[PDB]
Amino acid sequence: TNTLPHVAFYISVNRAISDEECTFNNSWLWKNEKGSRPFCKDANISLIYRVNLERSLQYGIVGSATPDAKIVRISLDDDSTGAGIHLNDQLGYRQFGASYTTLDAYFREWSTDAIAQDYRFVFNASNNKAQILKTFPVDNINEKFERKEVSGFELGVTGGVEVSGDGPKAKLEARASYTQSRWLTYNTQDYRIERNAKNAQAVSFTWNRQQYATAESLLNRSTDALWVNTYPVDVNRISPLSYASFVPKMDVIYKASATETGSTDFIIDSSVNIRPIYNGAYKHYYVVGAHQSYHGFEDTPRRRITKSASFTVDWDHPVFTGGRPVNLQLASFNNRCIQVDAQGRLTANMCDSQQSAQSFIYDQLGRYVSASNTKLCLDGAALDALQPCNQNLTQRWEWRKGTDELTNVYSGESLGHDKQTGELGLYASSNDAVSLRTITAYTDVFNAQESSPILGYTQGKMNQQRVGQDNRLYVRAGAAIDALGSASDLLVGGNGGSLSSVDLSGVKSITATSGDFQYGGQQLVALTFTYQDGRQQTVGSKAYVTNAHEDRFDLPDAAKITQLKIWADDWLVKGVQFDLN
Amino acid sequence: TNTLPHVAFYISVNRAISDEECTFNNSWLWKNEKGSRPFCKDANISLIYRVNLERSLQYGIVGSATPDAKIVRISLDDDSTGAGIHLNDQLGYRQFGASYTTLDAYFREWSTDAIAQDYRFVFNASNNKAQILKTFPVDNINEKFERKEVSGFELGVTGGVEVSGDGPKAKLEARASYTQSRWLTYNTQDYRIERNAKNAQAVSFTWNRQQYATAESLLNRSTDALWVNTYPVDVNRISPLSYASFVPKMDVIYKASATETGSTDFIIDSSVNIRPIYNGAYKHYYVVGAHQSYHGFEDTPRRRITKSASFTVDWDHPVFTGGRPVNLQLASFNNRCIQVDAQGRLTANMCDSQQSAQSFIYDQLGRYVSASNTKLCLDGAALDALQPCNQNLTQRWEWRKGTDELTNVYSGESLGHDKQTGELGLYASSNDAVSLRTITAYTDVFNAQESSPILGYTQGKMNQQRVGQDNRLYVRAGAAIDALGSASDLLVGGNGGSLSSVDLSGVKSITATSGDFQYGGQQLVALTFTYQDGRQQTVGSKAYVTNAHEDRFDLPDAAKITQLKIWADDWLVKGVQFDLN
Amino acid sequence: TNTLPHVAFYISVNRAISDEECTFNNSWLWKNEKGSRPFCKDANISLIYRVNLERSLQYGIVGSATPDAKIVRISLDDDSTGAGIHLNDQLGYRQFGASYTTLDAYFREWSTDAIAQDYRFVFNASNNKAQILKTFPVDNINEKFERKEVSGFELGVTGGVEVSGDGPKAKLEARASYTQSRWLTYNTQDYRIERNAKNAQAVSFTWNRQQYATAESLLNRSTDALWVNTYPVDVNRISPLSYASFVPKMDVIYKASATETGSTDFIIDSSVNIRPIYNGAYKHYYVVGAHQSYHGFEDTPRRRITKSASFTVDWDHPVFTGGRPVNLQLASFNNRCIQVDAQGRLTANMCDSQQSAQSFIYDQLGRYVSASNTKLCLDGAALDALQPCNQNLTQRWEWRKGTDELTNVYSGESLGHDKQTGELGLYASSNDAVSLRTITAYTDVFNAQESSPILGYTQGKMNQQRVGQDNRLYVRAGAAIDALGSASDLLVGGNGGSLSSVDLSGVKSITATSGDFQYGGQQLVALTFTYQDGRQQTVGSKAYVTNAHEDRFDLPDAAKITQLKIWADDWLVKGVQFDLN
Repeated sequence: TNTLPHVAFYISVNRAISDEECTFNNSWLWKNEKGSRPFCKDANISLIYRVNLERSLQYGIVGSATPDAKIVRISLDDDSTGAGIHLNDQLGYRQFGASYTTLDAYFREWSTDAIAQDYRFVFNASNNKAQILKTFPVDNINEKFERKEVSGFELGVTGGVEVSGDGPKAKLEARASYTQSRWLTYNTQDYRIERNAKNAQAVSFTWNRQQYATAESLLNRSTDALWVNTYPVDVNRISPLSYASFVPKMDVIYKASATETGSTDFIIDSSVNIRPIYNGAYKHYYVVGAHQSYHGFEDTPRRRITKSASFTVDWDHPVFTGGRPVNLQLASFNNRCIQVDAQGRLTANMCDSQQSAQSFIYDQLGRYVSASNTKLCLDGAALDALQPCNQNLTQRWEWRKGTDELTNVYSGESLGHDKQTGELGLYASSNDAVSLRTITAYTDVFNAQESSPILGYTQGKMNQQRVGQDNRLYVRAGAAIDALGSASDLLVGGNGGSLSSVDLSGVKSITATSGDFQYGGQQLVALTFTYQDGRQQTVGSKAYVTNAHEDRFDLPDAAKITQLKIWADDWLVKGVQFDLN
Repeated sequence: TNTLPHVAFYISVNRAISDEECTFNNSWLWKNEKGSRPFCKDANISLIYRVNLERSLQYGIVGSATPDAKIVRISLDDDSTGAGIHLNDQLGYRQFGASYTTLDAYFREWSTDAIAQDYRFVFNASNNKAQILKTFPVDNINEKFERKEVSGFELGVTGGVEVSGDGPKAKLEARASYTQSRWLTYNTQDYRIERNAKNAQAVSFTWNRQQYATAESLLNRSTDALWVNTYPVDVNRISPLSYASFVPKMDVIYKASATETGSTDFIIDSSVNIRPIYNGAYKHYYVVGAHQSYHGFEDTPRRRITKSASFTVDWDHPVFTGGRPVNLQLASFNNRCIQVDAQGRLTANMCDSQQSAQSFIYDQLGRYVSASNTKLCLDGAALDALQPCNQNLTQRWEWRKGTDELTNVYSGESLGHDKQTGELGLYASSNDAVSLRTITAYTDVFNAQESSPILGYTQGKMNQQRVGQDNRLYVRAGAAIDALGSASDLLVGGNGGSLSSVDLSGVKSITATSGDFQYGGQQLVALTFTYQDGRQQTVGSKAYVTNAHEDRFDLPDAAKITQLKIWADDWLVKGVQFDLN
Repeated sequence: TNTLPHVAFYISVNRAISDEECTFNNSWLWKNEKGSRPFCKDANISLIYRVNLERSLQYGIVGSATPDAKIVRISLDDDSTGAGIHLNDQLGYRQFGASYTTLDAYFREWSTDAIAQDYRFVFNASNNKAQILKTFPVDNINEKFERKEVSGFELGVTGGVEVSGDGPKAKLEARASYTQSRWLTYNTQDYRIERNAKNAQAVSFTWNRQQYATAESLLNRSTDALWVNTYPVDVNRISPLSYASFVPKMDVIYKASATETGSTDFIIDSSVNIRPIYNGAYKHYYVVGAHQSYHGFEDTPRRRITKSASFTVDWDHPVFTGGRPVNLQLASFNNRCIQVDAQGRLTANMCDSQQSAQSFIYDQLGRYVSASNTKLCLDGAALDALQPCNQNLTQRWEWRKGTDELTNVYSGESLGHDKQTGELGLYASSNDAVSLRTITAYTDVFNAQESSPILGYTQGKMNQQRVGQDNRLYVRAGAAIDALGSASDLLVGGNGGSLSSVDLSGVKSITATSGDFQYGGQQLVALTFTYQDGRQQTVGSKAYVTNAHEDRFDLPDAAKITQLKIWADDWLVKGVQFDLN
């Protein structure tokens, strides 16, 4: 309670990966002939980010070497990571041959169970109120190299003596060599952490395969006699980090200005790039003889499975004052505290320790500054409302040691309240209608509001709309969701759908279906609303999509949907987020 | 007593391994001809895990950078590991030859005493109330590699002079070489710790052989003349870590939400993968000559012996308040404390320092919050029962310095109790019927309930059932245990056997028999109940099972079995835990 | 006096090794022809273990992250090791030749003074009340390896010009090489520390030769012309660690449950595996020429000399309360303290600061808890005996600041005692018969009882028996000791002896003789009792044993033998320990 306060919370990022999603052709050489299979067993993403919100300084601290700012920290580190990312328990392979006859072409293929070509994590601020301040790792590696430069020479002589029937021979010989080599030594990793600094609002970290990144590099045989039929891949070079378990560690820190206002959304795209491995053998025919040579095919298919989450930051949140607020409780009542409305008017309400509107920062001057609006202070000149903060002595308060009386610095009079109405005033002493007893305690204004699931994909331009007075969601749906909006003229997305309307009041849960759209790309194809009464309602179709995923959102008891966040291009909607309260 | 409280206990995991369990064919080449033996002497598993339960914060702490959460820690570390895992004191071998005559085939074999192909530890949460937060090791190794790239050239000249009878000769010669090599350097271990992140509830660590993982790799001879008969294995490459002693170290940490409720089971599967080693020699016949070449057989048999344990966490347990509770003792009596029932009604009972229902957390406001139910507080407005916690001044209490009187912040009156009934009230002063003397002390609500043994295996789905006051265990059983349950109509498991029934009153011991089932796989096959009266009773058959193991549960004097946990698939029962709770 | 208490003592392990014990054949090739000698000078074992006993927590500490447990620590470390193990001051050799004529066989041999093939330390709990919690070293080394993979090529051309009488010649030549190598790098030690985790009660550490473990590996010559006669061993590879001085360092830590009771014995077997070294030369005869080739013989004899010690832990010992006890001294008397008997009855005895029965732990409640029996407390409701501990206010005491008066929390009255009888009571004030003066001081209940020596060998199953009312040791002896016991029907051991009986009262010393039994294995062959009066008595024979050792036990003045510890198989006794008081 003397230290800097934080808002702190975890964001669980869980995403099971379907067998379909994990499925590819058994063959590259003979794509269509040899069929297909799942290339991973029970692939899954389970991460836990930790978020911190704080001011860069404690309230009222002056002349620090640390610039005043609003800070947002997102991290996976030693203290919190989650289970990790999994594709397989072990790696197997299947073999295939050409159905036809072969003189000089590819004749065998091995497709190996899939591994992660990369794991990737993308961080995005929704607007420019926030900029990236620093990250960990801080940057890409500036690699060091070791060069060797060698050179030398050799001088030799050889004396010879041959004796034979033909006669005696004798040789004296002399040599001189000059040698010169160049060495270069350097390091690589299984996975290299590649940082991408797109701009002030966006950065991404990709753990990308480096050593052994290609199918080619997994080969431990180059050539063979054609009677040889065996797996030419050293599966040992494929590390458990590539399929069994991967855990990222990174820190991203955004900053907003000391006076920033409004809100920003922060979006985290966690993903694995699933990559099956294809190698082939090639029958060589040259007249004299024939052999078999092994190869890796690199331009084979890959699939990126992504799970996204987002959280919202209100730059006006009490935590960004860097102060630790308290309340002022009118103690003639069992349960009444000073509370301030939007215009600053003061009333006496039942105390609620999480109500920012009952919270004040007691600053170095002895002012009681509203934690919800730091422009306003308790001013004894005018106790009907908070007044703009200034140097008025009437805005400064001191507690009478050993009592419950709060005195005003200017007049020395005490803060009193009406025993029945709780109306505030300054008094020299108590009387039958007024109590001088004020009680104060620290309040818990730092609790974090939970975040709605993103349903679908965070692709395309993102839009945001307040939910209308009529309390309805507007929809153009057909084979997929064409567009959404808060009113019929404010539709974000495409044009193609039949226009519909869904009632947002009484929704107990929403279930989105999305995936690879038959007609093109990745889209949000269906929403299903379930109400408190039990009735359901659906828009769009579950039938024009493969690699489908289902996102479910169970609304907390009696919460109302108030904001829409919609990801869409010009044709179709790609995802949506229904914000509460 | 100013610090965060923990629940802390050890879980002993002991499992003797039978000679049968340790037994394999003396030969791979000639499986059936050459017989079989135990491949290890007195193999055993003896580990000791340490468990900690705690809240992430202390009670009532606000604005910490640490997210509020419920924490479960499981570890084997520097401070506690247990004896370890043992297979043998030393490694020997036996030799075998083909009984038939041999021109071109395998003719000799050496089977070497078994080693641990891997040691493995699996952690599972029974439901999704808990997720993995972090582990140690945190992940698989992202291996670094050192590449060297070298290239050079050599320039040479040689001057020659030969003199012979035939005549004088002379040579001037010139050379030019160009060389180029590539180096790759990297590390391996005897055992590599492989992490498997199955999903948010499950993770596993496997110490897996890496260098020298194959029978092939143990070979220190490649070829020989056929008159050579000797062990082609360098037994030195087999480390004591592979048979004599192995001790894992790892940490697994689960988290539940700050408001999570109910219970979760945590299941730990410790295991060693016993692997005998087979190598063979091959007589080669080519017309010109003949030699012997050595080989390793890798697809030979292995057997995994497993010992499981589990513990239960009630998320409602006082430890997860992060508070240190005290009691309120009505001091006119020698031994009477305020106690709260399930509805919050207050009575005066004999003090029990381990009774959560007599424990309160005295918080920063001066409220006495029930440690068993933190939604309720001592409220002077209504001292017949605890009231929902709020900001009432009547819920705040201050001790009168240097006395035993507890005062109520609102009225200033003192907490008094009736000298005969212990009924609570607020009083300005004592009188002949009411005492104002209240005493308080910290209480020990952090003791850990001990956990029932898993009898059998923890495969399949796990069901939970209470045992009625009829204390009867219902049982369908054939050649194995088909199903179990606390009622005839509530059996869990398959449909197979003859219905039966067991008295659970006065059981001194329960002795499970499990193993490799004759009809197939691994199953629980028998249960022997032994009563204090001396009698025995059995269900299932000890006669349809190979590789048998007996799990024994010795019960406290006059304990009552209160719950059953049953692991079983659709066909049979795999295991059962008898909670004495 | 605010910290955790320990019991702490050293255990001296000294064992002189006899010339006989150190003696082997001068030759392996010609065992019987060439005689025998001592292969070490003044070999000796002198170690000092340090033992610590403690609770894992201090008394009454609650909610620690450390599990409550009883701890036993055995260690040889930086702070205590003893002199060490010694076999020789330097290493010499003797040479030997075949007495016969030799064309193609071994003809020379060198036997080198002996070295320690290994040093070994075995720790054993006598029962399962104690389990191994952790050790140092914690485990066997998981060795790291460095692999290099290299490959390259060379391209060359050579221009030639020869001029001779015969004519001018000229050559243009072209080359292409391809190279490929594999490197493996790793570490070894002179001695490797090999850990053997037999089970939860037993672990052992063996310092085992690794590099240079074989006679073969000591050879610095492979072949020679037969005129060469010299030592083919590089004696430099044999380290002083192998004969001159060896000092082990290890830590073994056992744990028992927080409520464990009774006793456990801890047995430490320190040993050196004495190994003479034999190498031989082999005359080779092939028609054309002849040479000499050198060899190491590995299956030569070794002898393990062992010295065992044991100590006993009573889990009921005050140290395991984790508290620091004090006494309550009735101060009207010059020397009288409250003392408690087995049933809890209180009497007033002459104070003895080492008497656990006069010791109390003054706990956080203000209870005086008996240190000898923590179930009982001083209770003012009934001062004739300690009462079962509970929350009674009458079990809580507070000292009146600045006086010698102890008051009872419940009534406020003071603890008084009768000036003549020391009978306790509660009083409002003193009077002519009762004193209120009580004095208290910390007591020394942590002294360690010394341990009796082990006679013979700690081999076979260990048995324990209370000595009978008749006070006699029963014996079946013949060529060796066949069996021992506390009564004629309670004989532990074999059958073969003539049954005898020895009086155990008035024994001043016992002298065991043991060694390599002529008929088989290692046995206890003779016991000799010497009495206070001077008379002697013997059982068994000193005449059927070689490599005999004599263990002597001089009993402290007027101590009575009360327990027997007997190591024996089914045939014969291997060792015995006579426990005192």
